[PDB]
Amino acid sequence: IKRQRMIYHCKFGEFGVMEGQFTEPSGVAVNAQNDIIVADTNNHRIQIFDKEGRFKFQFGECGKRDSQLLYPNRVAVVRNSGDIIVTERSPTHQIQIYNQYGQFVRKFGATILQHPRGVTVDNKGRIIVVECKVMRVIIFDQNGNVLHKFGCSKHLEFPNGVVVNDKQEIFISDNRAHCVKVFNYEGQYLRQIGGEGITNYPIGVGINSNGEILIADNHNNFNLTIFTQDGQLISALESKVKHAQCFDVALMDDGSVVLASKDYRLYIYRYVQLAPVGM
Repeated sequence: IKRQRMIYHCKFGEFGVMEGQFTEPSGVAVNAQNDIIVADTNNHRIQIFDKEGRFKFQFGECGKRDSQLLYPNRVAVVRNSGDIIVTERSPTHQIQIYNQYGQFVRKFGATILQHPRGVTVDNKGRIIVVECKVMRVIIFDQNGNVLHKFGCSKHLEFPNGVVVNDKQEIFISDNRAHCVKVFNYEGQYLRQIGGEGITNYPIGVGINSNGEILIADNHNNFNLTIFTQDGQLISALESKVKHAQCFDVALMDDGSVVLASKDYRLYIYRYVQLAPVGM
């Protein structure tokens, strides 16, 4: 399976505690304006940048009080409102909601969650959370009500990412299963996408505005493999560079994907030709 070569056109970040610097970019998400939202874990803050990697603003500070965060890992965006969903690591296993201006909205799930490892929001505003160490998926509404939850220790081994479509299907990247596992809101395993030799050791999963499923991995260089929701292989790319441990990926509309890694940086990769104007 040959893949097209891809190279990032933008990279930003460096070690630090100041604006635009990171300690650990554990989570990344993108809003409707293509702004890049990042969970800077050891700085207990969320940083927002424009589609070009330029710093816009930050919110959150170490603490356990409204507007404060404690080891934030992972973020998602409510597309229609610009609201930012944040999850806090195991110790403070809960989620928080901030609006597009960084104003605190609410927090909940501290007595429900345990090991949040992935989060996303569907087109109806529902918040989907996937947990490891106990393989479980929890679904909440904007107000913090548990709409449903199901275990999945029979189909998941090292969940590390999740996206959803508009037909109540949950796509979870499974690092040790070398693929993405698909389930429905009832918790039924439906099918898998990718597999050994195609999507080895996925580090995350993303979904296109076109509904395509993007599976990323850093097994021998950074690789991106694109599939339809039914599991049909459409494209395959690879970077000529091996990155530092990669934490998460997020899709931008315009054929781009953002990668967050342990080297205190985020890289933006073009995974499809933008086509000439007029064509």
